[PDB]
Amino acid sequence: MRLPERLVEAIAESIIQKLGKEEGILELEDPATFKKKIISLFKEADREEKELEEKAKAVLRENLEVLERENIDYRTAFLAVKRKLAEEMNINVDRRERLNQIINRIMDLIMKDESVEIYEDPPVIRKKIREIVLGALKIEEEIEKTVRQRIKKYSRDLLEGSPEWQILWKRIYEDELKKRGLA
Ligand code: NA
Repeated sequence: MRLPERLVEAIAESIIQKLGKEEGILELEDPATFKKKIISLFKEADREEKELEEKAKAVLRENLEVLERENIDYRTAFLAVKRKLAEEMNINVDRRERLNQIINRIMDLIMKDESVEIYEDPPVIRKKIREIVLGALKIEEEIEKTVRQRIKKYSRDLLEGSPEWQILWKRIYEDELKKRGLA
C-alpha cells in the first residue's frame, strides 16, 4: 500500500516546517515547487512498482508451460519472478526499504537543487527526513489498522480478499482519509 498523495504532501510540508522553519537547517527559495518535486518523486516510485508488476506478469505469461510442467503455483511463481525483477530494477519490495530508497532520492533532489541550501551535514538532514517519512508511515499503518477493524464488521456476508471486499476496503480507507483531512 502506497502513501496517499495528501500524506505525501504532508511529508514535504513537514520537511519545510521542521527542518526549515523550526530548526533552520534547510533553506528553500520555493516551497511550493519543493513540495511538487517531492510529490513527483513518490509518483515516480509508484510508476516503477507498476512497471515491475506488469513485467512480472509478462514473464509469467511466457512461461505458463513451466508452471504446469513443474507444478509451480502461479501465485508463488509471480512473487518469485517479481522479486527477481525487482533486484534487476533495483526496487526494494519491502515498503520500509522502498521508502528508504525514496529518502535517498529526496536527498538527491535536495542536494542537487540550486535553490536549496543545507546548513547541516547531509546525513543529518537525511536522518531527519527519514524520521518524518517514518512518521507518515506510522499514520498510514494506523489508518490501515482502523480499516481492518471497520471491515471486520462485514465478515458475515463478505469474502475476505474478494474483489468486492477489496473495493469496500478502499472505500473505508478513503473515509478514514477524509476523517483525517487526507482526502
Ligand atoms: Na503436474
